[PDB]
Amino acid sequence: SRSYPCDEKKQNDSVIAECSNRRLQEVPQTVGKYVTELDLSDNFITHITNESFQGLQNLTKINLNHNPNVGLNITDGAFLNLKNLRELLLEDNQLPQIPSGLPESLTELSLIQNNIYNITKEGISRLINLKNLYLAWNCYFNKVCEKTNIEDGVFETLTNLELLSLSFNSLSHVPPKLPSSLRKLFLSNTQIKYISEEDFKGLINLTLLDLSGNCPRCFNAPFPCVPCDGGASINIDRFAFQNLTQLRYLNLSSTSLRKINAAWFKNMPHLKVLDLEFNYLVGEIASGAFLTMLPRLEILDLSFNYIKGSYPQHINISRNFSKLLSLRALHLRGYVFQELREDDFQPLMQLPNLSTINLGINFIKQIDFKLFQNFSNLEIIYLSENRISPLFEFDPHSNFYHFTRPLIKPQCAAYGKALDLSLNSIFFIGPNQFENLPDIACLNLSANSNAQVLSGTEFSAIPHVKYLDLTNNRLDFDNASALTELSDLEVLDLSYNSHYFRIAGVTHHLEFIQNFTNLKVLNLSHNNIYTLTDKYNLESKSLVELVFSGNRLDILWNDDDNRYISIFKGLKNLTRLDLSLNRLKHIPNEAFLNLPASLTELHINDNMLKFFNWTLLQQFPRLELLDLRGNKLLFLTDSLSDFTSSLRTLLLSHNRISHLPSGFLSEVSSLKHLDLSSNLLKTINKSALETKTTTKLSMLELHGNPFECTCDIGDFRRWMDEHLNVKIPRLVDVICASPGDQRGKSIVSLE
Amino acid sequence: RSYPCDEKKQNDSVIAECSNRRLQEVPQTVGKYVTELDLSDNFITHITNESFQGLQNLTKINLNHNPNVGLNITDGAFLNLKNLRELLLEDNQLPQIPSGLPESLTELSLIQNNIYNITKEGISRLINLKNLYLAWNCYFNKVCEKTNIEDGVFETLTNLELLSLSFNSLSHVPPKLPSSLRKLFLSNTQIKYISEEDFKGLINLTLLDLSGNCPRCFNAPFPCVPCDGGASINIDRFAFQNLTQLRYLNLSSTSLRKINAAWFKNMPHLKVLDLEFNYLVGEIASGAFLTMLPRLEILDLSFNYIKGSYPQHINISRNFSKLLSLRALHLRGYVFQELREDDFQPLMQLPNLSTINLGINFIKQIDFKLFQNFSNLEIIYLSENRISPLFEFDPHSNFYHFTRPLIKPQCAAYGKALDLSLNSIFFIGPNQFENLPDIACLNLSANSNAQVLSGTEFSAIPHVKYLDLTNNRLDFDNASALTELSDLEVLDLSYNSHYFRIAGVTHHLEFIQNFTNLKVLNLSHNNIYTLTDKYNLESKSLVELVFSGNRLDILWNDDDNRYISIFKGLKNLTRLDLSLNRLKHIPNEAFLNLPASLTELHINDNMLKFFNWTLLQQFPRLELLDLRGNKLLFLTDSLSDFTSSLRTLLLSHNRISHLPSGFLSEVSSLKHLDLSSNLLKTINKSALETKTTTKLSMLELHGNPFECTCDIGDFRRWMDEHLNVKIPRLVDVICASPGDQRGKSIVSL
Ligand SMILES: *[C@@H]1O[C@H](CO)[C@@H](O[C@@H]2O[C@H](CO)[C@@H](O[C@@H]3O[C@H](CO[C@H]4O[C@H](CO)[C@@H](O)[C@H](O)[C@@H]4O)[C@@H](O)[C@H](O[C@H]4O[C@H](CO)[C@@H](O)[C@H](O)[C@@H]4O)[C@@H]3O)[C@H](O)[C@H]2NC(C)=O)[C@H](O)[C@H]1NC(C)=O
Ligand SMILES: *[C@@H]1O[C@H](CO)[C@@H](O[C@@H]2O[C@H](CO)[C@@H](O[C@@H]3O[C@H](CO[C@H]4O[C@H](CO)[C@@H](O)[C@H](O)[C@@H]4O)[C@@H](O)[C@H](O[C@H]4O[C@H](CO)[C@@H](O)[C@H](O)[C@@H]4O)[C@@H]3O)[C@H](O)[C@H]2NC(C)=O)[C@H](O)[C@H]1NC(C)=O
Ligand SMILES: *[C@@H]1O[C@H](CO)[C@@H](O[C@@H]2O[C@H](CO)[C@@H](O[C@@H]3O[C@H](CO[C@H]4O[C@H](CO)[C@@H](O)[C@H](O)[C@@H]4O)[C@@H](O)[C@H](O[C@H]4O[C@H](CO)[C@@H](O)[C@H](O)[C@@H]4O)[C@@H]3O)[C@H](O)[C@H]2NC(C)=O)[C@H](O)[C@H]1NC(C)=O
Ligand SMILES: *[C@@H]1O[C@H](CO)[C@@H](O[C@@H]2O[C@H](CO)[C@@H](O[C@@H]3O[C@H](CO[C@H]4O[C@H](CO)[C@@H](O)[C@H](O)[C@@H]4O)[C@@H](O)[C@H](O[C@H]4O[C@H](CO)[C@@H](O)[C@H](O)[C@@H]4O)[C@@H]3O)[C@H](O)[C@H]2NC(C)=O)[C@H](O)[C@H]1NC(C)=O
Ligand SMILES: *[C@@H]1O[C@H](CO)[C@@H](O[C@@H]2O[C@H](CO)[C@@H](O[C@@H]3O[C@H](CO)[C@@H](O)[C@H](O)[C@@H]3O)[C@H](O)[C@H]2NC(C)=O)[C@H](O)[C@H]1NC(C)=O
Ligand SMILES: *[C@@H]1O[C@H](CO)[C@@H](O[C@@H]2O[C@H](CO)[C@@H](O[C@@H]3O[C@H](CO)[C@@H](O)[C@H](O)[C@@H]3O)[C@H](O)[C@H]2NC(C)=O)[C@H](O)[C@H]1NC(C)=O
Ligand SMILES: CCOCc1nc2c(N)nc3ccccc3c2n1CC(C)(C)O
Ligand SMILES: CCOCc1nc2c(N)nc3ccccc3c2n1CC(C)(C)O
Ligand SMILES: *[C@@H]1O[C@H](CO)[C@@H](O)[C@H](O)[C@H]1NC(C)=O
Ligand SMILES: *[C@@H]1O[C@H](CO)[C@@H](O)[C@H](O)[C@H]1NC(C)=O
Ligand SMILES: *[C@@H]1O[C@H](CO)[C@@H](O)[C@H](O)[C@H]1NC(C)=O
Ligand SMILES: *[C@@H]1O[C@H](CO)[C@@H](O)[C@H](O)[C@H]1NC(C)=O
Ligand SMILES: *[C@@H]1O[C@H](CO)[C@@H](O)[C@H](O)[C@H]1NC(C)=O
Ligand SMILES: *[C@@H]1O[C@H](CO)[C@@H](O)[C@H](O)[C@H]1NC(C)=O
Ligand SMILES: *[C@@H]1O[C@H](CO)[C@@H](O)[C@H](O)[C@H]1NC(C)=O
Ligand SMILES: *[C@@H]1O[C@H](CO)[C@@H](O)[C@H](O)[C@H]1NC(C)=O
Ligand SMILES: *[C@@H]1O[C@H](CO)[C@@H](O)[C@H](O)[C@H]1NC(C)=O
Ligand SMILES: *[C@@H]1O[C@H](CO)[C@@H](O)[C@H](O)[C@H]1NC(C)=O
Ligand SMILES: *[C@@H]1O[C@H](CO)[C@@H](O)[C@H](O)[C@H]1NC(C)=O
Ligand SMILES: *[C@@H]1O[C@H](CO)[C@@H](O)[C@H](O)[C@H]1NC(C)=O
Repeated sequence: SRSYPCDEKKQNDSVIAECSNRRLQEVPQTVGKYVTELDLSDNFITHITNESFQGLQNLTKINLNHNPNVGLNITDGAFLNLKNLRELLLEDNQLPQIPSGLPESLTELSLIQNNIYNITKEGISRLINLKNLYLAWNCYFNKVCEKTNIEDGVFETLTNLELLSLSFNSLSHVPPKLPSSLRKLFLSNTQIKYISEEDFKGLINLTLLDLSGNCPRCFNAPFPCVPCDGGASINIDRFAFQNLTQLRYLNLSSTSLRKINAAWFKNMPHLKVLDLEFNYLVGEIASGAFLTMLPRLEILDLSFNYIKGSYPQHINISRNFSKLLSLRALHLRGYVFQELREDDFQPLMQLPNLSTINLGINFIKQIDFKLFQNFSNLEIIYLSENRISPLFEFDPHSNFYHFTRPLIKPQCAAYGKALDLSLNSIFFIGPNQFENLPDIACLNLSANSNAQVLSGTEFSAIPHVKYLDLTNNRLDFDNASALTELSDLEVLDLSYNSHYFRIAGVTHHLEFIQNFTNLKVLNLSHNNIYTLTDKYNLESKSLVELVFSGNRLDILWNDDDNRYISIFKGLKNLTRLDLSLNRLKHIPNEAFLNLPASLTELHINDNMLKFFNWTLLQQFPRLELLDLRGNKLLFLTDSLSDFTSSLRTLLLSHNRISHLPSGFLSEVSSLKHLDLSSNLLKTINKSALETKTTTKLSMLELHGNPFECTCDIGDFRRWMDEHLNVKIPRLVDVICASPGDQRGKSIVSLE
Repeated sequence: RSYPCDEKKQNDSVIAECSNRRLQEVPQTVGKYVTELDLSDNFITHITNESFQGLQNLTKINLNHNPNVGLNITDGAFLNLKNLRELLLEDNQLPQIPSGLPESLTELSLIQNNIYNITKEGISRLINLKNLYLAWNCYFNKVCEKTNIEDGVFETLTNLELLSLSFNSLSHVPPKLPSSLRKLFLSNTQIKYISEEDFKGLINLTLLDLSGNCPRCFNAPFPCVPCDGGASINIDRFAFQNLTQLRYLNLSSTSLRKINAAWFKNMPHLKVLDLEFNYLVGEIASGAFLTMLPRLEILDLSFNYIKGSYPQHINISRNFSKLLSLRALHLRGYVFQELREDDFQPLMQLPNLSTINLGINFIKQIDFKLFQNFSNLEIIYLSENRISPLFEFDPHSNFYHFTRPLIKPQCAAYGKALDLSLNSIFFIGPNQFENLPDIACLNLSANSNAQVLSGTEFSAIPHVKYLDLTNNRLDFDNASALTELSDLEVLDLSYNSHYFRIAGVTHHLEFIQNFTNLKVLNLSHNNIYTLTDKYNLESKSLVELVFSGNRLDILWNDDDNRYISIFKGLKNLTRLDLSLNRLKHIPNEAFLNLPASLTELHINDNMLKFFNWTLLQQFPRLELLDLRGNKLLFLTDSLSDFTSSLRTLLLSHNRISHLPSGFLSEVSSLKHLDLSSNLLKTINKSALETKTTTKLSMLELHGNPFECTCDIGDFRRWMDEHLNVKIPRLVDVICASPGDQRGKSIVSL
């Protein structure tokens, strides 16, 4: 009664089947009859018939995206027997037509990324319960494809349709006879040059309209882009939006706009998000009558409207920006200007809820920082990727014109006001650099090629920084007072500052670490640390997590050198230590015993350990997680229970373990998760996993072992049957390497 | 075929390379004709009379690093070897010098062991010794004993030329050294004092190494023990008075604060003087000793900085003008802020001075015009400063500095070289390079340069032929970039991915077409995936393009036609590196647009599941094709249909499962075929069918999971019948199955 090939998972009172990416040649007939959702994506399935899903009474969702994985044949009426089927994902299946006889019960159908150039009544009109219909990306770029034929009135019978996406197809015109139930209409990149008055006239419920990419701005496009003749603007009739009273979202990115008709927004009192990226609106940004029409606008994106070849001294912001009373975020990337002056952002300064200013990628050379102070509620000052100095490749489910990840890492932003100056050229922080700023909590100085010696005075003007990112610089740690002016500092990321650390002959000082009363997380990764000056030990009463990966503990803990034997011992509060990627072949016993007894989580993965002393776990009574993945370990103790009472997770994947000793699991009651995958186990003896006492083992990973599928595997097979509480994932990847004829088969399948 | 060793005859020598082979004992299958034998890095734990008992022809044995994961040698184990000359026993954890070693020995190496007693019984009867290495037996924080040197132990060694006792605790120079000595290494031996009598007899001495005695310990990257109070080594006035032939003196890290000029009174041929890691800032300023060295060619004064001191200027004595033969001056780690023209006046008088090394000095500013006032200056090494817009240790290498060239020989070969790497010249202004000499070789690597090169930046040094701009942030937004360098031949733009990764900014590589002499171009690791307006790279001159570590997977995406001819315009190209481009497949049209001139094509380390072999028809000059590290499972039936120029095919680290009939005899042009690390059970006779004999030379097959049954017999016969065909490391060509033959070489059955 152990499910195969799928993995069943409890989700919200129901069981779903995860069966994706398992090299399945066809729909498995062993799917649990009670499953409500079935993910069969990324397999090699080529055929779907009315026999594929028999008996699955309560199946509401099927994902068949990407079959076969590098044409899916679906018979007429194949899904008709599934009475509860609501959502059917058929993306990236090379479909030539919409499948015939789709179930009337469908509320969601996705046919994205196929070869469908004809939307017919035979295919669609009978699907009267459809709410969401995705037909995007069937004909686009330089793909060899036909222009899309939309049968007249095909969508007319879809009276519950709320979302229609037709983006990235050749449409030429907005389809007539759209149902008035529509809430979201996606028509991006459809080669529509003209929007008439009758196009959207009857869509009184529309909350989103996407017309982006029609008459695109094609200069420097990272895709094959074809402009309207002459690079003309999209042509939107004066009355084209007169009846869209409920509109909240309007995307007009890359429509080659030079002029925004203010009348378009006359009847849109709820417009909340306006996307105007990749146009030619520098003029409109400066004057902009339309800006007076949007008192409820929360997000305005005007990025990449730069004038080709133009590098003006200043940005020109209309006084009418002051009329955007509800504005929360303003995105002004790729405007391109040399200098940000205080008077230039005047109109923005009285906006009550404006919390985000995004000025990335403007080649700004200099800024008058005191201006941000004159704002009302600024939480995020994003100035990444400028020139500031001292003193299919496109995801069809993502935004096409910008990334959607947060501007600031949420862990950093959570502390408070953020200033992102990453990817600039602040190579030196002088006495006055950070004066007249707001109370910054989150400061990003990553990749500024800063080579200075932090001395303890640089951040004095912003003394309440909690999270400081100084990664990817070339910092010279030659002063024990470095960063000490930041008394409340909790997170310090110093990753990738290896420049000076790798030079044996210069001085290196890390003693400043001990000064902080509140420092919790310190990342020293990829710094090539192998030698320190005078003080060889890291010390801190507060530090909870140290990432020391990508350094040279192999040199630090070299047998002929005693000096670094206690390097981490003074981190009394430490619970997480990452020692991965340190080229470790062995850890001296005395060095290992000098690791903080307070550790709950220890990572030594991706080294070259040929040796591990399991006995030393006796000195780590709080240790819960031990990660030894990706080493060269051959040996497993048979006495683990004598060495730990606390270990919950033991990760041993990608090692050279070929034998599981008798009584390995005996009396280790704490162990919940054992990962032995990608090792050299040929079998598992009865006595290996046997126990008399209580065991809370709930996960055992074994995939990627060269199992011997003779009768010697019978005992473990029996053990699997008697322990269904113990999940073994990727059973299709738990594979017989022998005998010659049983090769490639799952061990779960054997007479 | 030799097993397990790889035996090769080289100019009146026969060498068996048997190293790193997991050997558990000395093989009895060594060829009798073998002279030099390398058994290093195996698991041999025992050496006896029986071990080499069959081999009387051995002149050289290397047993270093055995066993890799202590080596036991019986008394007289090597004694029956009459021709044994060189014996290498390094890193074997030997507790003593092996007893009964053969008197025929001329070189013996006991480096990196546990030997703490140097005795007559072990050494004194080895009369023919020239080179004796005993270094690194007791050092740093190793648990070990003081070295005992039995009185007169070296006295019978009257042919001894080289003696190395470095990194052992000696405390004194051993007495009664043979006068035949040419080189004496005594580094890091805790010798505080040098008397007049210590080197008295050594009339033939050309090298003396006394480094690391009374060391300078501040910031040492090793366990370092200073003399009491950090005092200097104590060298008597007359200590060197008889060292007439000396060419090399190493006094690095001996805590010298003073050099006695009289040390060099009788030393007229001294050539290399090493004074690193001392406290010689004062002597560098005065330096009476500088008058005593007319034939000195190399002088290393690196890392003599005063602790905590950061002076404005370097103080060079006028006496430096007396070093008329000086060729290289090394002044790293002196530490000063500014170099003025007047500070180097004494050096400008030196007729042959060709290298100045000022690395790691934290220099802020340089008056570059000073470099014009040198006649023979060929290397100006200013790497790793602060210039801005205007066991852990190899016992066989130098301990105090790296020995590699300061500047790549390929760069320096063009002429006067200037290395400004690892500085802060983040943009080049109009006057940055004025008053420089005529530079042929320029390194600007790692300067955080983010500027848009515009065609004027290098006008003052227009004859640069090799330009290294790696590891910067260059913004290629101008089509005239670098065009002022008419004679440019090698251009390295590796690791400037900063702006290439941003889609929204413009990217311009059109400048490549403007050079008439550009031969080699390195565009590696730039993450290039989009270009502005011009999608093609063009050059009539370019011979080599390195495009590794970019995004050809995106450039050659199925839905995009724009980059289909990206390399077509490189008409002279013979070598193209497309490695690390995340390629799952290459569009047929894209591959056909690769330059027909190609002789060498690397597509290694991608993710290719497919390769159209027929497309090789359009490459008549193709000789090397590198397809290593992909996912390929399919070879073409008939390869000679598609190529006749192919000399080398590298298919290792793929998923190849069967070899089509006729493959191994198919291509008359093929010499080297690499099938190592694939998925092979056998090579069938079908594949070995021969109308005509193969020109094959090398065939790599190691790492394949061969099944070992009577069906390989047909391949074994082919192995025996073709010996012109070299198949390397047969001990790693190994049966995977069945269990009894598992782990064994296919030649064993
Ligand atoms: C023009 O501008 C308009 C308005 O901004 C853009 O419209 C957005 O389009 C994007 C991309 O299609 C939409 O983002 C996607 O939304 C899907 C629906 O999410 C809804 O429901 C889920 C849960 O049911 C909620 O969590 C969510 O808040 C919504 O209520 C998501 O399923 C998508 O996420 C999935 O895919 C992404 C990308 O692979 C993964 O990262 C996720 O993990 C997940 O698997 C995705 O978030 C967005 O909803 C649209 N906005 C609105 C308001 O509808 C246009 O994209 C833009 N035009 C172009 C061409 O750029
Ligand atoms: C220098 O080193 C530091 C310290 O390690 C790194 O910063 C940490 O980065 C890790 C990721 O590697 C962060 O851990 C992840 O954080 C996410 C936090 O999500 C928050 O909100 C969610 C709900 O949305 C909550 O569940 C959660 O409590 C948080 O409040 C999690 O989503 C992640 O969990 C997922 O992945 C991990 C494996 O990576 C699994 O363990 C989880 O089960 C789950 O699958 C994860 O926890 C961590 O928060 C960062 N710490 C800080 C202080 O920022 C730096 O990235 C590193 N610098 C460099 C350059 O590498
Ligand atoms: C104090 O200063 C003195 C004077 O400079 C230093 O003396 C040098 O010491 C180094 C390091 O031991 C010597 O370098 C080694 O020389 C060996 C001898 O090679 C000679 O003969 C070979 C032919 O076999 C010639 O090719 C060569 O030109 C020489 O004539 C080499 O065999 C060594 O190379 C081997 O090991 C290295 C490193 O692993 C590899 O790179 C090579 O591939 C090779 O396998 C090595 O180069 C040097 O000879 C000494 N100088 C002189 C003139 O004798 C002291 O080292 C220094 N003290 C300290 C402690 O630094
Ligand atoms: C950007 O890309 C460029 C161009 O590829 C790189 O520059 C080249 O780097 C390679 C090293 O990978 C250099 O090739 C090497 O040259 C050495 C010097 O050759 C001299 O001596 C040989 C024989 O004595 C002569 O044939 C030659 O004329 C020279 O006089 C060789 O010793 C090396 O040989 C090694 O490889 C070959 C097989 O390829 C073997 O036969 C050898 O046994 C040995 O293993 C090698 O050929 C090359 O010289 C460089 N070219 C230039 C113009 O500098 C840059 O490194 C790269 N930049 C970055 C950052 O990666
Ligand atoms: C400080 O600024 C730097 C530079 O902008 C920020 O680095 C960027 O961080 C983001 C978020 O982690 C990275 O994007 C992510 O990459 C991962 C792995 O590729 C991907 O899985 C995510 O979906 C996301 O795309 C981005 O690569 C990185 N940029 C660079 C050049 O390093 C950093 O986050 C900032 N730090 C703080 C505290 O905000
Ligand atoms: C310009 O300056 C840069 C920075 O100094 C030079 O880079 C350095 O190049 C040397 C020579 O290749 C590297 O040393 C070598 O490394 C290889 C690979 O690890 C090793 O096999 C060799 O034995 C040798 O140690 C060195 O790592 C590298 N330094 C850095 C920081 O990249 C560059 O060579 C200079 N260019 C020219 C043309 O002189
Ligand atoms: C050859 C270097 O010896 C030690 C050293 N390390 C550093 C360092 N990490 N940074 C420095 C920054 C400015 C000036 C001097 C130094 C410096 N220095 C020089 C000095 C100030 C004399 O210690
Ligand atoms: C969002 C930018 O779009 C195009 C662009 N690319 C670059 C570039 N690679 N570098 C620049 C350097 C200085 C000033 C402007 C630019 C620039 N610019 C701006 C402009 C001068 C208008 O082309
Ligand atoms: C479908 O769901 C019902 C509960 O609504 C459940 O009783 C029934 O067993 C399920 N059918 C199958 C075949 O599992
Ligand atoms: C500002 O935001 C708050 C909620 O965060 C909202 O209640 C208020 O109406 C907003 N003010 C304006 C001017 O829209
Ligand atoms: C660190 O730098 C400050 C400011 O330059 C200086 O006052 C202090 O002496 C330095 N601390 C040291 C040398 O450890
Ligand atoms: C140790 O870490 C815990 C959890 O982060 C924290 O509450 C405590 O303040 C730390 N101890 C000290 C002494 O800072
Ligand atoms: C493991 O550690 C213990 C010290 O607790 C030591 O006695 C034992 O020798 C170690 N095992 C090995 C083989 O290093
Ligand atoms: C060395 O090898 C001999 C066998 O020739 C053995 O008898 C002796 O015990 C070994 N000595 C040591 C200490 O290993
Ligand atoms: C040593 O040198 C002096 C000359 O400086 C000479 O008188 C004496 O004979 C020499 N001794 C030897 C051993 O040659
Ligand atoms: C300088 O080197 C040249 C060889 O190019 C040589 O003729 C001359 O003797 C050298 N001069 C001195 C003073 O060593
Ligand atoms: C140039 O070098 C000569 C020695 O050849 C020296 O006498 C003179 O002072 C130098 N001139 C300058 C301007 O440094
Ligand atoms: C490149 O830069 C130079 C100097 O600014 C300028 O004159 C020229 O117009 C530029 N070339 C272009 C934009 O192609
Ligand atoms: C082709 O390359 C070689 C250099 O390897 C050169 O001799 C020849 O001039 C090049 N062809 C042209 C047109 O530059
Ligand atoms: C290989 O390329 C040739 C074009 O010359 C084409 O005819 C053939 O179909 C291609 N083979 C494959 C499998 O793509």
